[PDB]
Amino acid sequence: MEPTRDCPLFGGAFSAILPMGAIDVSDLRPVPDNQEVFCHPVTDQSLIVELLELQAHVRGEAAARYHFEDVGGVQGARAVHVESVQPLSLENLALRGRCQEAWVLSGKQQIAKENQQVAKDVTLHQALLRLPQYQTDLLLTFNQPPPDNRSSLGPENLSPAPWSLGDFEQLVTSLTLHDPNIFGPQ
Repeated sequence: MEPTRDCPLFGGAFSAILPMGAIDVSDLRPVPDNQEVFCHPVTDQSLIVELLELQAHVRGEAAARYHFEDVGGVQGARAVHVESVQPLSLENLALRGRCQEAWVLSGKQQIAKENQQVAKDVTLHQALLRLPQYQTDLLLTFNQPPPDNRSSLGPENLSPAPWSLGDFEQLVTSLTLHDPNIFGPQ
């Protein structure tokens, strides 16, 4: 079964898909409408969506690395590698409204603490999206545990299973444009 629930955003300008389980942390802390931070208790995952403006001319694969260095470079993270990148074409847009382009860059960094002795690898799945509506750059952030479960391979016939790209792909499609309420004077 592949359900879908478009949640009203900005009065109905953007439609975000994400069934039960994904709750906004805005109730726990202040979060401007420009961005959205959802979380899943079942898998203990984290989903963040922040809106940005096209700076100079950094978009696509370049936008990913450019913004990556600003995230994994300005805030800790001393050792970061690159696993691969998946190009997001127009077909990737569920509603398939109007999308100039889209790219995906996955990887992990070594975020050291004040002690600079401890280390923890966190799988970061980000997707760079750019729209010509007004030179925008939507950033996506996915936090998941790195694939290296030794000895125990996780529950087999008990508790929920770990989310995969299937969920990430759905989050990217969470920007379906049905009613262009944010096109005119809005």
